[PDB]
Amino acid sequence: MEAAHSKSTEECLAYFGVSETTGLTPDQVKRHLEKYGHNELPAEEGKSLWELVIEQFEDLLVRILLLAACISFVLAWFEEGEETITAFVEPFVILLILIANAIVGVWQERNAENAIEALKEYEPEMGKVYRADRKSVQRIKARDIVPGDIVEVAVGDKVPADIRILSIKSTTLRVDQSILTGESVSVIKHTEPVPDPRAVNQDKKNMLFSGTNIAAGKALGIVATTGVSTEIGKIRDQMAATEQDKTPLQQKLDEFGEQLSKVISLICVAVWLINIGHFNDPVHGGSWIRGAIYYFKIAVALAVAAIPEGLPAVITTCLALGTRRMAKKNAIVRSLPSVETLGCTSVICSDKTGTLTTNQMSVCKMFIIDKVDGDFCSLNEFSITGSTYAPEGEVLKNDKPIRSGQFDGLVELATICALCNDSSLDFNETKGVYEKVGEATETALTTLVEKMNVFNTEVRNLSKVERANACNSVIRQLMKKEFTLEFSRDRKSMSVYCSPAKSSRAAVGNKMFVKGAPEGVIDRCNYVRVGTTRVPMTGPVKEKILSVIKEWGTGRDTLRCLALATRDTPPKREEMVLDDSSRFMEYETDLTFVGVVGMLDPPRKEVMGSIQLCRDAGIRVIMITGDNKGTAIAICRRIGIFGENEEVADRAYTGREFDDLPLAEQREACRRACCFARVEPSHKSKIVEYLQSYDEITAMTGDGVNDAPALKKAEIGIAMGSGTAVAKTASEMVLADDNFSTIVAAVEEGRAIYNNMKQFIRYLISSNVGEVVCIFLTAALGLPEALIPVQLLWVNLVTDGLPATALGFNPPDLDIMDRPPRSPKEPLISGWLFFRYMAIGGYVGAATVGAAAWWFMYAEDGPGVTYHQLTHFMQCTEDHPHFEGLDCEIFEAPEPMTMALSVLVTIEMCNALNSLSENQSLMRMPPWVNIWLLGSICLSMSLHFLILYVDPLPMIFKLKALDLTQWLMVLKISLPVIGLDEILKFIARNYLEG
Ligand SMILES: C/C=C(/C)C(=O)O[C@H]1C(C)=C2[C@H]([C@@H]1OC(=O)CCCCCCC)[C@@](C)(OC(C)=O)C[C@H](OC(=O)CCC)[C@@]1(O)[C@H]2OC(=O)[C@@]1(C)O
Ligand SMILES: Nc1ncnc2c1ncn2[C@@H]1O[C@H](COP(=O)(O)OP(=O)(O)CP(=O)(O)O)[C@@H](O)[C@H]1O
Ligand SMILES: [K+]
Ligand SMILES: [Mg+2]
Repeated sequence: MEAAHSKSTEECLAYFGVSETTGLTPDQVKRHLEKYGHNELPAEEGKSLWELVIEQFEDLLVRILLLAACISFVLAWFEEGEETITAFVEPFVILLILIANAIVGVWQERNAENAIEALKEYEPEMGKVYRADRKSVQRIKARDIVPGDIVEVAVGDKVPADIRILSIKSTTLRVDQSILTGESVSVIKHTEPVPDPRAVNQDKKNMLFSGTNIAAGKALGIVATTGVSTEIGKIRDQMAATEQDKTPLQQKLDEFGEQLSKVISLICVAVWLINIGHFNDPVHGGSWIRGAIYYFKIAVALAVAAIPEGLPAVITTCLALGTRRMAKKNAIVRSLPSVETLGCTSVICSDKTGTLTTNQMSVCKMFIIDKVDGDFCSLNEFSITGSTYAPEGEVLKNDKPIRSGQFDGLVELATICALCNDSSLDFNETKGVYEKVGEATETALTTLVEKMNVFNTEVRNLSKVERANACNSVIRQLMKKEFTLEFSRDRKSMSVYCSPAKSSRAAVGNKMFVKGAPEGVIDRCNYVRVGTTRVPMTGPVKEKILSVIKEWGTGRDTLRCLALATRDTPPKREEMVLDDSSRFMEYETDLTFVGVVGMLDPPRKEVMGSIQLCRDAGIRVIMITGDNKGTAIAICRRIGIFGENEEVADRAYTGREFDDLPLAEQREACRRACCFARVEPSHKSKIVEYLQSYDEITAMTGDGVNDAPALKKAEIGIAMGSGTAVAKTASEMVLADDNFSTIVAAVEEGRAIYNNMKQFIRYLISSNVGEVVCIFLTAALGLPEALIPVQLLWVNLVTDGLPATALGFNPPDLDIMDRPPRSPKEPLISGWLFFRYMAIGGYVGAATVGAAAWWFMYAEDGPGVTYHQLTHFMQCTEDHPHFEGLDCEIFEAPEPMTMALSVLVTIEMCNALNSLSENQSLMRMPPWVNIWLLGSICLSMSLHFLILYVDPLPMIFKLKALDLTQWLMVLKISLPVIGLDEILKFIARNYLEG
């Protein structure tokens, strides 16, 4: 039953045809189970090991790697019978890289939480029902509860389904339903229908929601909806159905592997076409097995050279270390890759209470009526010092302190505040700080009354624990609180009914004290209190009352205002029905205005500045709050979002205003808007999607289970540290200090991280560019493998990997936050910079093979056909005559390979330095800015020297230490890469566009 809140007790009973005193019949339970199913959220979306390791291998680069291991593995079964048992080292290493990969992908799963699952925490195991088999109640599995069931609940129970309350057995019934929203004050529940069929949940005063807790009471009810059709159920489905896009980096990396795969193919075709003369070779002889070996051993060298195998491990290290840096600055990032999307944030929607403000309220101004005389009006305005909940502070009239007792309106205004109050105080001794007992806005009142000793109580010597509620107690001794009328949003007020507690204080009989939103209660006033006396309410006084309330609320004071009033002649107790808020507004009429109180919920110290950072950074900030639109605009002005005298007819909106727009004007409103007041939780998701439709990158704050779908929908979901468990698991980020300024600090760090990450990505990819040219020449010129795949593996995982990591620690730019947000559709390498890495990879591929060629041809340690005929080395074991009067196994020598490899390793340290900056010279930007990177270069060189010298390792790498004269050539060959980039950099700034 969808609309159970809008129906009568009887109607719901009749809908399912069940009797409240008997329950459902076994047959009716059979039938209701097959119609509505069991009372549970769907089982989790199943994944497994066999399905998890395959996911690791449905990447494309890793697929190609896997194939490259196979060929290598067959190759390690045909090279020679005994040339090298290190034939087997190649394929077994590639597998490790895949396995290591596979392993990590799954210990990142055995740890990751699910928000759909975090909901289940709010499903209770058991429930209680009455049914027709038994007179008495039976405890059963909440799983087996059905719509139409008669259910019982009491203190401490978790609510099993969504239930229409039938009868409240106890004298009252309060419910904790903060699991939905966040605010923990329990709320009164009633039995009568709620007329509006499109009522929001806060107004469903007669419903109990699955997942909430009973704070006080015992109630019988009938089950309206179960499982996925509850309110927490309707959120599970919004959360399941919402699909998160990939981060723009994953998006780019995916596009990389897609193009890399087609490139490799072009190169194979090319290699084949250049060796199409091989078809003109004679048929008898040669060695097909040695041709096929060669076009295969070059085929795998082509794969491990193309792919930046170290890259995912480097990205993940930067993120993980950035993450821990960010936790130092109060931001707890949940998934590593969202650090990239965070820094891209173009729009921020933050809640106001608690995040833009301290949620620590106290009363600042207050006024009573001093005199009424026709049109002539005089208010009596006051100010109050002290910003905390502590009773330290004083009242002033035009800046001189006053003794509040000599104002009679003041003693009355005091007692309303103390009596019309469900909250209080208790002094904490471990912190030495006064904290609040209930609601913050009421606690401000209970604090205000402690500052105006209306009865001038000698309190100048009291113990602090007993100083907590001293002035309030004397006002509790005066009137017994017979009962109270709870706050509801139709009438936006609350009240209490009181009787005097003595026999000498027992004057004037019974009274109602009233507080609420000023429009509503002032419209219900026909009298005005001037001191002890009383006078009929008029125009001139109502003017000069709403006048001051508009000033206090829409002024640079930005104050939250309550009107306070008494009903001097309340109805007789027997003529009030207390079980039905429908009548509570009518009970609270014919009032006497006593005064108005104005409190502040202050901005946080750091918020002012973070918003200017956002302007500097091209980030739109959007406030979301509960204040009336008028004071909402005013707080925006005070925190910098708006200018003081800047027109905002079209950049603020209430929910009521937002809905009354056709869907067209709604999308457009979200492009301009910077303020939303009094929203319905559904409006957060709408706002996101509209923002998304402009390719915005949106950060959204949220607190409770009913904020989860918008949290999961925004590009960056932001939860509060003090928020629910569920909202934390639905968010990409958690604020340990609930503070907005933390968000802005996270955007800053996430921009500083990507600009570093930007460079080591560029760095590693370029090396792979260079490697592939080395390989291509090898195959196109007809050269003995200048670089074996096993070596390349070392270079990409270890030798290159260390500078790349140091590069995540580049000093941040001074102007990180003075630039607009980065377009996600921005390529890493493009236009001119593409032409530049095309030239540098061009270099490297030539220098590497030329180091092998040099050692073969023009060098001292090996004769080699200067006539270039070395080329035909595969036909040396037979064609000794044809300009080859020398040896043959020399073309598998380690020495010319280490020449190549050393030239590669040395070249890559140089390129890491050129990579400290995209376009700035090293004469403008020294290498010793990144000290951690100077340091790591020294490390890899050692490891080069390690695998060149330590007896087990050179045979493994087909390597061989080279002497002083061979290092000098290695430097000669490699050192010029610095000079090459310094020139292309010179072009970038001085002659193209920039
Ligand atoms: C990595 C290994 C190299 C060999 C390669 O294939 O990369 C190409 C390709 C993948 C693109 C290119 C490379 O294109 C070439 O170098 C032309 C082919 C040369 C023929 C070889 C025989 C002489 C990148 C590498 O070239 C430069 C010059 O660096 C830059 C960039 O890559 C990036 O943006 C990296 C993504 C973070 C991409 O153009 C990229 O594809 C596009 O989708 C981008 C946007 O990705
Ligand atoms: N304890 C109380 N007794 C009577 N009226 C109260 C009250 N607390 C708040 N109000 C009044 O109720 C009006 C409606 O505000 P509501 O109380 O529903 O929201 P809220 O202040 O908790 C919103 P938010 O989501 O921003 O924190 C306010 O304008 C205020 O004048
Ligand atoms: K999200
Ligand atoms: Mg409130």
